[PDB]
Amino acid sequence: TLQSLAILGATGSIGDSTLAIIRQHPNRYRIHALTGFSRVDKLLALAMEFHPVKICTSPDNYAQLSQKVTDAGLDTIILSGDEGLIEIASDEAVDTVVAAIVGAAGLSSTLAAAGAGKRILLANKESLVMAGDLVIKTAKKHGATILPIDSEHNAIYQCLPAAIQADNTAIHHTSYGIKKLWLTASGGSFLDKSIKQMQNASVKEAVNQKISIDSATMMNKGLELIEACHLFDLKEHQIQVVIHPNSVVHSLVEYVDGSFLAQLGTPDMKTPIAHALAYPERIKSGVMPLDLYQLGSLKFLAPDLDKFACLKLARYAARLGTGACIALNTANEIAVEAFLAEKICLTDIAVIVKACLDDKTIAQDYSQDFGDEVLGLERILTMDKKVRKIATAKIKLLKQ
Amino acid sequence: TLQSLAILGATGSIGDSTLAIIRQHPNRYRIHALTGFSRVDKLLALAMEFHPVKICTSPDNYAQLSQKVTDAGLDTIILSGDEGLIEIASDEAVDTVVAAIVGAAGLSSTLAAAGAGKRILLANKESLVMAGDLVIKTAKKHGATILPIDSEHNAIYQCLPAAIQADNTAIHHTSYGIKKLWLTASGGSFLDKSIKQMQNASVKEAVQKISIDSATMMNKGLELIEACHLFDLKEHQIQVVIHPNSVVHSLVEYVDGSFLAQLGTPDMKTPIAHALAYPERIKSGVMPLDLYQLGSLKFLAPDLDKFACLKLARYAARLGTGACIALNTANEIAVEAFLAEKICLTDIAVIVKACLDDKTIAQDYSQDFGDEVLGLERILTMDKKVRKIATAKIKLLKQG
Repeated sequence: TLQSLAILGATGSIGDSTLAIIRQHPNRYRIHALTGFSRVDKLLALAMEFHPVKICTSPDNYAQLSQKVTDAGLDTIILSGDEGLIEIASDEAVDTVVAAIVGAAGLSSTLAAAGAGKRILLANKESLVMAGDLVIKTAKKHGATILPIDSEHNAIYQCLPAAIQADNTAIHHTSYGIKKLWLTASGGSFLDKSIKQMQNASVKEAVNQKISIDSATMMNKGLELIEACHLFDLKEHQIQVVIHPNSVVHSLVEYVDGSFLAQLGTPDMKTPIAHALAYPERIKSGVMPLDLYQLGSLKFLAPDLDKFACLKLARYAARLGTGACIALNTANEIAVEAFLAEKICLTDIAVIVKACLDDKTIAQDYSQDFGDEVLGLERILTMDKKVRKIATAKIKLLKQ
Repeated sequence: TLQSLAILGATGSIGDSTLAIIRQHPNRYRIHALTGFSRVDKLLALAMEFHPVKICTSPDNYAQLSQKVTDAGLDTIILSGDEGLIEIASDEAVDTVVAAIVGAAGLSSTLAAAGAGKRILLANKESLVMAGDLVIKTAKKHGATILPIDSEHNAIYQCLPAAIQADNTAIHHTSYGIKKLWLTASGGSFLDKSIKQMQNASVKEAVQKISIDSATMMNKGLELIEACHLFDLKEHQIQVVIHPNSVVHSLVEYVDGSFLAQLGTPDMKTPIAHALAYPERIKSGVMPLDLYQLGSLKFLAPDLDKFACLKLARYAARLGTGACIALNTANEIAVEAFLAEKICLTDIAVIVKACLDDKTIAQDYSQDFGDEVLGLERILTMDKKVRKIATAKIKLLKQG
C-alpha cells in the first residue's frame, strides 16, 4: 500500500498541501522526488526534510541548487529542465505523480507520467486545455489513472458514481442518470462592478499574477470548463456554470431524478488532495473543517455572459475542439501579459482572444488531429507558437 | 426487470408521488396492491385506475368499500385490518413494498415485508423508532433491502459510498472515512418566535400530529432515532443543522473535510425515483431545482433550550429502544392532549420527559427489543404501559 510520490511543482500551494498530508501519513506516502523551478532555498529545505532520491530545477538554477545540496551533505540527484521533469515523472520507482506545474511547462511531464502508467493527481488544467484528447488517450492506453485535485473537478468527481469515476466514458450510459455538471464560480473581483469599471481597471485594481486576472475575466472558469469536458468525457453543453460567491459549494452533479449531489468544503487544498491520494479510501487531512453553524448566507446566481465574455469565448472554443482551445489559451496568456504591462485594458483581453479565435490562418488548423499519438504533441506546440505570434500582432493592431 | 409493487398507505402524499412515477414508467413498475385505511373513495379511484390484485382498508370501512368495488364492476380482492396489511406485504407476487403507513399502525406489515425479503421503500419512520433493531435484524436475516424515501435519509443514503449503502454496518470500517451525518431541519413554525409565544400558542396557531411534531422539533428527534438505525450509528454521530430553505436535504461529513450533500426541491418524486430505480436512476418528472433562482441558503445551530423535544429524543436514543418507544408513545399522548386543549405546546416536552424519567418505565429499558421471537410483544407491551402512565402524568400536571 505504501506509494512512492513525485511532486512536479512542489514549492507552491499544491505542494504545501500535499506535503502536509504526507507528514501526517508516513505509512502510506513517501517522497521519491520533488521539483521546483524558482524556489531554490525552499526546494533545498524540502529535500533536507524528505530526502528525495531526485530533484529538478530550472537550467539557470541548477549550479546554485547543486552547490547548496552538496553543502548540506545530501546525496540527492539533481536534474534540470524539461527532460528532468520527464525523467522524474516516468521513473520506475514512482507510483504517483502530483502534477502541479502551471501552464504549458507541465504538458510533456504529464504526458510522460500518463505514458508510464502512473497514478496522476492532476492540478495543471492547461495540460488538458492544450492536450486533452492526447493526455486522456495516452493515460487510457497505458493504464494511468487520473484523479483531479482542482477543487471544482475534485468535487464533481466525488459526486459521480464509482463506475464513472473509474471509466469516464461510462457517463454516456443512460442508467447512471447524469443530466448536467455544474461548475461553481466565485465571480471574481468585478462580480459587483460594471463593464465600465472593468474597462477602466488599473492592474492594482484587477489583481486585488496571471491567475488573479483570469479570475477577474472569468477565463479561469472557461479553462475549467474545457478541462471538465475532457476529464468527464462530455461536450460543453452538458456543463453549466453557477456564480457562488461564498465558494462553500465546490461544484455539483445534476441527476435525471432531480437530485443534485454536491461537495462542500473550505478552500484548504488538503481536502481534495487527501481525497485523491487515498482514493478509493478516505484519510484524515488535518483541515479545519467547514463550520456549518457559522456560514453566512450562501448565494447562487446566473453568470453575466455579456460582462464575462471570456467564458463565452471558452465555450465557443470547446465546441470547435482542441485547436481552438489552444488558440484561446495561448491568446489569453499573451493578452494577460499585455494587460499586466499596461498595454491594453482588462476588457481588451476578450477582444484579443476573439480576434485570434476568428483569425483564418489559425482556424485553418482546427481540423488537425491534436490527439494523434505520434504527431499530436508537435501539432499542439506548433499551434501554440503560431498563435503566440498572431496574438502579439493583434495587440499591436489594436493599440497602434 | 419489471417490479411488482405494494403500496401500504397509498392515499396520501407518498402514494401520490409514487403512483405518478409509475404512470411514467409502466415497463418498470406495476401495481399489485394498494391500501388505505380511511380514504375509501380515493382508494376506490386508484383501484379503478391501476387494477390491483388486492386492496386493504380498515375493518370499519370494509363493507362500504366492498359495496363500491362491486358497484364499479371490479374484480379486486378486498382485505381489512392488520392481517390484511401483513398479507399484502408478504405476498409472493410482490417484489417491492412502499411502506407509507404513518405511526405504529405500520409496524407489523413492515416486519412482514422484511421477513419476506422484500425491497422496502421506507417512509414510516415510527417503525424504526419503535422497533428499529428488530426491523433491521429481520431484514438482514431475510435479504430484504431497505431504501429510505424520507427526504433527509434518502439524501444521506445518496451521499454514502456504495458499500455502505449495501451494508449499513460497513460504516464502522475506518477506511470509508465517514465522520458525521448532518440532518437538516426547517426549524418549524416557531423558529422565529419566543418560548413565551410557544407556551401561549393556540392549536390553530400551532398547525394534525405531524404539524405539532414539526412545531416542537420532535419530528426531527424521531428522524434522528430513525437515522441511528438506518445508518447503524449512535446519536452523537448524527448532528442537526437548521436550514429554513430546505434546499440542502442533508449531508455526510468525511474525515478529509469533504461534506457531500443532496439538494433538490420538496417534490417527493425525487427520493422515491432514486429508491425505485436504485442502483440505476430514472427520470422522475419533477420540475428540477433552479440554481439561478434560489434565495440565499441559511444554516444555523438548533436552539435546544427552546426545542427541548430534540434534546429528549437524543437522551432516548442513548438509553435504547425502550426509551425510544416511551418517547414516541408519550409524545403521541401529549400531542393528543395538546390538540384537545388540555395542555399547552411547551408541556409536550414536560410530559415526555416525565415518562422517560419514570422509574417504572425505565426498569424496562434493559430488555432486548430486538429479540426475534420476543421483540414485537416487548415493544407492544412497552407502548401500552407508557400510554397509561403518560395519561396519568397529564392528569398529575393539570394539578401538580
